[PDB]
Amino acid sequence: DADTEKRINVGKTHLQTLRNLETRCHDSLQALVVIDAGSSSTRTNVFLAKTRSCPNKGRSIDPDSIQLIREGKRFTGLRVVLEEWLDTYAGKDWESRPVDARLLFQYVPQMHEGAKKLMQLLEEDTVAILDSQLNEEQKVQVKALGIPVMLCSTAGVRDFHEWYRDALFVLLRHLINNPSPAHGYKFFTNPFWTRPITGAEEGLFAFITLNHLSRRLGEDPARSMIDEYGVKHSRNDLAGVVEVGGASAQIVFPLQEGTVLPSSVRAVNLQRERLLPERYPSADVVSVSFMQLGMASSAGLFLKELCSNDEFLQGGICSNPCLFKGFQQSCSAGEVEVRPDGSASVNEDVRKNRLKPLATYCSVHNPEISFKVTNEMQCRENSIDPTKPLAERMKIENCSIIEGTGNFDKCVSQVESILVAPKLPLPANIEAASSGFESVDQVFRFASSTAPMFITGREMLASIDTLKDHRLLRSDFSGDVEELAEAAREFCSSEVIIRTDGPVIQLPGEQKLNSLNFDLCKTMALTVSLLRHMAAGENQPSFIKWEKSIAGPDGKPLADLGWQVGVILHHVLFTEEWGRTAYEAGYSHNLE
Amino acid sequence: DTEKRINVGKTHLQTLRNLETRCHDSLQALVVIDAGSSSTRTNVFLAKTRSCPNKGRSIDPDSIQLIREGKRFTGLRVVLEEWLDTYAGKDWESRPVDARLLFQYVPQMHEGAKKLMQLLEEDTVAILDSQLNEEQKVQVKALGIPVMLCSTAGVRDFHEWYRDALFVLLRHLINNPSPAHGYKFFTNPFWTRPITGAEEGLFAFITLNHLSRRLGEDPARSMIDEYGVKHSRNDLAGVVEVGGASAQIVFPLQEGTVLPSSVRAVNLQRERLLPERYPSADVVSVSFMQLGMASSAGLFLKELCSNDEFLQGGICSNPCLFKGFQQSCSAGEVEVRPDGSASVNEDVRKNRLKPLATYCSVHNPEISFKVTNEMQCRENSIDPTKPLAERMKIENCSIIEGTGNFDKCVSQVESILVAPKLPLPANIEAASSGFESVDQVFRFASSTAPMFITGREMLASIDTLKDHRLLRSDFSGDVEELAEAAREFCSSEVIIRTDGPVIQLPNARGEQKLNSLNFDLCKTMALTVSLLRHMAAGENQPSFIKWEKSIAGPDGKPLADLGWQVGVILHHVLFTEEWGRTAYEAGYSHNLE
Repeated sequence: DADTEKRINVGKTHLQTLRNLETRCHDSLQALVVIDAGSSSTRTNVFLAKTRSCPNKGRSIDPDSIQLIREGKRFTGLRVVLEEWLDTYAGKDWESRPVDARLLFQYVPQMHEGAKKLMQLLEEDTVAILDSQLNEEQKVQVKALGIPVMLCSTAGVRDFHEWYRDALFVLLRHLINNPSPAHGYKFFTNPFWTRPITGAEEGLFAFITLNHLSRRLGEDPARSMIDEYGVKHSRNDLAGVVEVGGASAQIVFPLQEGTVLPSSVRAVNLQRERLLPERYPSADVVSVSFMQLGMASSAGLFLKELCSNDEFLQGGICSNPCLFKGFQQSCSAGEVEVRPDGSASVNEDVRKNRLKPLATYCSVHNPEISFKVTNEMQCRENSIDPTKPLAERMKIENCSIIEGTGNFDKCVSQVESILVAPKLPLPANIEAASSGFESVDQVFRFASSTAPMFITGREMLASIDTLKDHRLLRSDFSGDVEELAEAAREFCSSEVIIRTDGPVIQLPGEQKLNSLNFDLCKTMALTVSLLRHMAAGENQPSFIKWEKSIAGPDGKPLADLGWQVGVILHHVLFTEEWGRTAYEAGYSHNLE
Repeated sequence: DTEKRINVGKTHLQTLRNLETRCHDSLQALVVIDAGSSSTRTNVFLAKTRSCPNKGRSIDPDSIQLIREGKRFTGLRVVLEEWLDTYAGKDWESRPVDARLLFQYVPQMHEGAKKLMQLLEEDTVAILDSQLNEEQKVQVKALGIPVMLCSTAGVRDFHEWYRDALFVLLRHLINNPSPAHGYKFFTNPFWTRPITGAEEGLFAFITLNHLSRRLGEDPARSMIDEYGVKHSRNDLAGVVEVGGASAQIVFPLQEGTVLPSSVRAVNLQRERLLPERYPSADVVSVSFMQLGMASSAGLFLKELCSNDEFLQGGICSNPCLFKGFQQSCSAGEVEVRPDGSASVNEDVRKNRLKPLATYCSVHNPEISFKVTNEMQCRENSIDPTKPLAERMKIENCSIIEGTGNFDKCVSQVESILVAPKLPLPANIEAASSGFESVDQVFRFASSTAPMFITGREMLASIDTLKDHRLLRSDFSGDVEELAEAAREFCSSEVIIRTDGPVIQLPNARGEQKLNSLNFDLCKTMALTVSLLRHMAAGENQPSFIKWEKSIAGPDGKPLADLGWQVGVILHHVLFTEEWGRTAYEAGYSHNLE
């Protein structure tokens, strides 16, 4: 009777609810797009993040909620877009002739059409990921909030000549800012999100990714501590990274205990360089990227420098100590396909030749060689005469066949003189040199850290994994130099036998030979050499780890290692700036 | 008329109400210590600060005025090298030194630095005491005195870690002034630091445009368009600055200048040089080491007198020196004596090749690990494997004789300094921005931007010619007019008169006194011709080429000098909130026990 006063308390509660709802923060799902404009392809990366809008606080992204939903299809790389445009508008073999770059300004719309074909494929792919991975309720939130796009180019067009690349970016941004209105997804960009990223930045962003995913980087009490003097330190040591991609290799490490460096070495403070907001703990990080050290890049330059040395090249046969006994290939830097019959199919197509980028850079018709002897000498010391036409620039002279000798020690010594410690810097490395480091050997010589290191890159990992699979390395392997050189010496001493089931690697113990592993021994020599240079440093890393991925809260990786998560964080963490660019201006800045 | 007496009382209330509502102006002192190649000298400035209720305190940028540039004390290079002489031992330039061992002498480096800082402090205080009245001292003393000690070309190429450890010591000394005087000096790692050659040039570019009223944020100097973009009312001007050890070339790019990927231009706002409320500009800024007055004089004699075309029988034939002029074959400091004779100082520290020969050493990691740098040293006739004494020596040379051949002078300045085969040593900064040399600057980038030429000798070049009427008052930068004039003056004869030595002009054009400052002035006339030719070769031409000793400030007299000093102040003071936090909130009180 007087117990139906619960009705009174129901009405008061309906009011109380309605008021909490109008005073609290509200969470909403946002999609973010990072377009990886790499050396071998242009690829979309679709992320999902949780946003929160608070009364009198605006809207912000929860950094720990960032997750990769899908990395899409491998489309045309930017170098191919640009070189196809030059092929049609400057004429064929523009690589071997002087070109009047001014005259190319009359072909900007034609470049726009070239760029349009690629962007339509990427948008189509991005929208399919978004349509297939999201429910209807999620799509409402993602479609309403707008979709920030971050297209960044790396090593592939980093060394591109003249004004062409920077003009392409202008076209790419206009293309992104005008998506099809049909799908409903509001993609948008600006010159801060869509731009070429320097090697040092590519390196800094992969360092931010690693530390974020591994929970070493944070500003909350769980990941950091404020001392009695108001300085915020991270609870766990920030880890450094070595990433070996398709065309370049990055070496990034934080400097421990506020170390004193030589004046020539340029370290970067995360706060002063506006990489990380002031609320995050401070760090002085060494970040250096080497062109010609990526997987495809180093393979073309290694063959060309090795097979130009009379200790290796004799009577038409180049003896390659980095290749297996029984392995044989055509004397070229062209893409290798290991056929089912055991034979090595060397691709003749100039675009697919691994020396094409270097030979394109190394031309007297490129103002960067034409006006600078230092750059010409760098080319010539890597056996590329810039005066010769493109076809002979990439040709291995007086060489018909390359024969594998499977001698790991000779491979290590060759990787050392050619790639790790060359007499002159490898071509197109002014960024590294300006930082104080001409080569890899100089890195751990001038700067060293006790910071733990993570080695990344497909082939960097396959080097260690293969040796672990054959029980040549312990599963707990932690970077022991002698233990790796002994394992690789054994694996690399293997004979290639051609059987009914194809080419096999025989171990005294067997695995099949293929296009991914035929030259894995070169990467093992690169790892050995790098560990040796790391072990000679004044300060040695606390540990070294090879990780394919980093597990998230649910024992499953939230996102991939690389620069993509880092580039997002570098924008989203600057709360005031992100709110104005992504939400205040937003996609509506494009209403026309 | 009691209605009048009540109005006096209402007036008394209004006056006090106005006072607690209005903004209040107060005087502040700002110190810029120029740690240059030749010396370390103070620069005392005054500015008007203004505090407004609920708005804090700020400096009126236009009120910035130089009171005095102080005495020329020891350069940071000398302090560091003197320290190395004592703790790494004598002749460390010719033997390997373990740099790790030198950390045990860090307190001793603090003592060396303390001697210099105390001389600069006594000079700064004497300058203030002499200019300020008793009311002005009270405001200046209460407010705190920001100090900006910046190092340029002299220690830009200093080896190992030495210079950066020195900076940490320097800031500690500045943050602990003599309490006796009452001037509350203070610094931080943002104000006191080595400045790059690019920063050095950008700061000089800011000073020119600030003082000349070209750079502004208000309606008088700027204009906001229908698309909300703020434009400069007048074209911003570029600067060519020639110092003691380096030379800077700075010019804004006029949209849309075609830039290659290799050429890295600076956006003022994006690069946090100027606040966002200021008009945007994309600026090419490049500095060249060995192009300064002293460093280029040393390098020039080395390369010229190691050339078979000029060196024969122990006589080096110098086309840049006057006919009848003679000196001993060394890059030492020249003193022109009353008896016509030239006295060359043989002290190693006074030698103008010392900084280059010190950089160019097989025991310097920048040479021993980098063939690139070793070859730049060798291309300039310096063998880094040799002792310092033979690295500074012009081999098989006793006498340098002047030939007064202007065209031959131009030819050699072009070859050695302007367009050398390899970049001149210690120029990784220039090369990283896309430029190996001065010639490449106007080739890869050029602007229609008006250009101003600055430097002691740069000005004397044009002035000397005008004085003997070989150039017009209206000389606008004509290469052929200048090359004609300089050819006549440079073919002058050295005549010894009762009053002293004289530079006698041909065809009875007159004469002038011969001294230690003008004996090699033709080298700079040749450098000017060379620079104007490269500038004229550009796709875009500077609207005008001007030479200025100083910029006339409001009320006739100049408010400050040309150089990077005003610019570094503005680089800090213009960022309102951040300057308020650093200057006024934390202030000299950050230093309290």
